[PDB]
Amino acid sequence: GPHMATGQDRVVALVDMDCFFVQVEQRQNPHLRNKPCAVVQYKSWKGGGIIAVSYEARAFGVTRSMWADDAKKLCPDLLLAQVRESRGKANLTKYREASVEVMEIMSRFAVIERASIDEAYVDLTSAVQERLQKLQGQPISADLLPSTYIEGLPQGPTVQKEGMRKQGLFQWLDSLQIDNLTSPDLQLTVGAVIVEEMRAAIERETGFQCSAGISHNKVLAKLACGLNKPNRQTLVSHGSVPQLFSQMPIRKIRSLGGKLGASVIEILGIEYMGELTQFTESQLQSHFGEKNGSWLYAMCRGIEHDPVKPRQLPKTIGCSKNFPGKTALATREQVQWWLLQLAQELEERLTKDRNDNDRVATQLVVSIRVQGDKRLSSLRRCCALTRYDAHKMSHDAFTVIKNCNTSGIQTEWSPPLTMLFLCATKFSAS
DNA sequence: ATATGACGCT
DNA sequence: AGCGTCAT
Ligand SMILES: Nc1nc2c(ncn2[C@H]2C[C@H](O)[C@@H](COP(=O)(O)NP(=O)(O)OP(=O)(O)O)O2)c(=O)[nH]1
Ligand SMILES: [Mg+2]
Ligand SMILES: [Mg+2]
Repeated sequence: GPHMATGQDRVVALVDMDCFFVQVEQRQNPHLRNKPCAVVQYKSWKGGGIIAVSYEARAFGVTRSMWADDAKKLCPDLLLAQVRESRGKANLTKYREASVEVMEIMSRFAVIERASIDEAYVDLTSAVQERLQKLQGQPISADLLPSTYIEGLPQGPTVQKEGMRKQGLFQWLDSLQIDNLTSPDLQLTVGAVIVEEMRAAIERETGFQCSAGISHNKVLAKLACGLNKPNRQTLVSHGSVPQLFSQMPIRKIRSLGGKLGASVIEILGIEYMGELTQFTESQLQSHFGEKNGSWLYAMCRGIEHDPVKPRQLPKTIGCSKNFPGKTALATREQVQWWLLQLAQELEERLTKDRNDNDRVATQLVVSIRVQGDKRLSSLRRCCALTRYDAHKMSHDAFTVIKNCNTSGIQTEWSPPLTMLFLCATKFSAS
């Protein structure tokens, strides 16, 4: 009871850029701003595949993984920016560089864990602590939180969004107790003040807008972030969890969006996160494993312990290209030439990485997919990465996969390869 | 014909 | 080491 863990020790935030690749292209091309527009890869087959969609375009039903030609049917004025194509493949350098702009600003405020090209978690516990004494028991004005939503408020005894937002924020602040600086709700509030600052600095110094979640762990902060996208941040308190989880589909929680989430729903016969609280931890472990059972028992009560790992840089550097359908590679000459094209991009990203970040990869993973296989990878092999030489890396990669060719004729390659993937890993300081 | 990054299991 | 899962 007095020994009941509530998982309120940390203040964690998740910051995620709004339609990130679109904003990168809209900063560069002012004609795309404030318009329905999308970012697409390639062009020939059906206009290219969309990977990012402005909010103006989303209102017409344009989505990620839509073909651009089909998107034009939903939204005929849709504007398109195409990903740079280098050596016959996608080249994401502009967005990787834009991403570093954002990560470097966020890193001024606290320890960040890079979670993707466009989002990072941040552990605000320390900054909240020190910011709490410098404030010296002085109230927190609603002016310090001009874009914050308090999840679950307003409640109890306007028709417009901004009015609802301020009303819930007012109720939250009014009930706030400067409670020996130990109140978890006060800590979250101060955390939300800092995230307003971080988000203002990102937008001032890059032009990019973002959303954020603020809570006590990573799962709740990431969930919170998406509740009021775009250009807003959301505070999810410990006390908001029972109502929030009571109608929250299980698949919306990070790591439950795939097979494990489906077997939770199937084996237990439930739909929503809160229904997990009925079961004992042993029950959950017996269904889902000791690790998963423990994680689910705490998570459905809003408790989660994955730490914000101090990592601002990716741990692997990789490039890949799919060869779908008729384009599947069928000759040894084709396979060799695309391993070279991949190896050449990889070399120039590794070389820039070593200069920027004082490290060298030591392992090259080669990964191929053969025609007629539903998996991301059909086969994965490794070799030593001793030199950043594109010809050496592609030739080495060919060596470790060449035995996979079950072709009697020497020039041909069967079964045809529908994917090549080169990934550099196992870094050491340089 | 929906590039590429982190991590668990064995 | 190699394969499977989950995600943006
Ligand atoms: N090459 C490639 N890039 C992708 C893919 N999916 C996403 N991206 C790229 C493009 C994305 O812009 C970027 C970040 O992914 P999100 O945060 O999930 N979506 P966004 O930031 O656009 O919108 P909002 O966050 O407001 O919902 O990663 C993909 O399948 N392939
Ligand atoms: Mg985003
Ligand atoms: Mg994201």
